[PDB]
Amino acid sequence: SYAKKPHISALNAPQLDQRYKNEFTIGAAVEPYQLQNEKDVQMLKRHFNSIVAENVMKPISIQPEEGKFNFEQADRIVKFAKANGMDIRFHTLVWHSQVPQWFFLDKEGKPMVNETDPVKREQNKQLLLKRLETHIKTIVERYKDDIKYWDVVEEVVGDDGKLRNSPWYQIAGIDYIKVAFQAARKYGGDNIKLYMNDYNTEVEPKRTALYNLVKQLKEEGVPIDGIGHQSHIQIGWPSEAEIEKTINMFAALGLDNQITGLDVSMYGWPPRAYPTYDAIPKQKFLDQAARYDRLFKLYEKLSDKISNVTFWGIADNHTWLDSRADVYYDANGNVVVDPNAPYAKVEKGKGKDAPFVFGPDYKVKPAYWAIIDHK
Ligand SMILES: [Cl-]
Ligand SMILES: [Cl-]
Ligand SMILES: [Zn+2]
Ligand SMILES: [Zn+2]
Ligand SMILES: [Zn+2]
Ligand SMILES: [Zn+2]
Ligand SMILES: [Zn+2]
Ligand SMILES: [Zn+2]
Ligand SMILES: [Zn+2]
Repeated sequence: SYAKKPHISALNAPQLDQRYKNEFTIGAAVEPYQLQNEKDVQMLKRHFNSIVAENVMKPISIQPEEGKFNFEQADRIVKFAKANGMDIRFHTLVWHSQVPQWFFLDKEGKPMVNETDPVKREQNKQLLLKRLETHIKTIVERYKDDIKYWDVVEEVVGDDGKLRNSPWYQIAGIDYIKVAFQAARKYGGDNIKLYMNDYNTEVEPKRTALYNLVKQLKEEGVPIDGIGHQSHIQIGWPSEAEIEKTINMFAALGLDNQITGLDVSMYGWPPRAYPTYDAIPKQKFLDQAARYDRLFKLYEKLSDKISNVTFWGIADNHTWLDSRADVYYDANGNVVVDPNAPYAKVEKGKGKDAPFVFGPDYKVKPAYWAIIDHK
């Protein structure tokens, strides 16, 4: 929408959070170094009223060794948010990635998953659950008065619609999920809000498996307040109709919905990326703008069911999507972006994606104009 509109500095553009302030908060995922960068700081002050850490609140960053807690980086994000009136989300208490391996070792230092004795397996389950509770207790006791929204567990349902068979699940079963939520509620009180977080929440059979899991846990009294939808999506997929059905489905259980990691990749999956930002054709940015136009129109339609929409980054100069931006080369060394075309080699994670409404020079993209207007 409206490529007529100019590529002005985002520091001079109408504020994104103020455009949506009655519908939902507008968030950005950050690294602490960006709080020391003048442009990123001004971007956060101008456009965003919610914040989340893309990495430094993950388990391995918080307690990389048992009893060694590193809150210095998380503290910096919390302090910045409080100074600028931003909501904070905690990402994430429990996850099968970026998770220190000391969690899953028995008292003799061996992997708990290897244990065959059922009496010892049960001892390992209780030990793991105690470590889990202490990790959550220490974090929530420090942050309960500052951080309102909590991703308690992340990606606990596999894409095959079964519970993901992580060490958490192999060792403790489903109880690691119940213990995580119960611990957060106990040490954090009734005022913090507890989410189950996942990607591809729109996609069956994962969607209904997540639905069934949360419905059953709440029937058993496990405190779950909402669903965190990562929304790492594409220009075409998933369809707005399927996003809408997903949001409505979870809202019917009385759950809040938060969009916690929104980015609109320029590519399919697996991605065949352009090697640089400059190689991306203008038309892709128009396609992305029209997708963003439909997407935020749908979010507004559903604003009574969505409290927050967070982008997984600030501007196109920095996005975890670049780690997936594989560049394919044919035999003559030219770039291949057609998903079915011949190619000879791939350079994994060497290309550039362009997923946000702000460009890498901090000027607004057509996608920005598409979502700042009221059409
Ligand atoms: Cl309004
Ligand atoms: Cl990143
Ligand atoms: Zn308005
Ligand atoms: Zn309104
Ligand atoms: Zn603001
Ligand atoms: Zn995550
Ligand atoms: Zn990053
Ligand atoms: Zn629009
Ligand atoms: Zn307006």
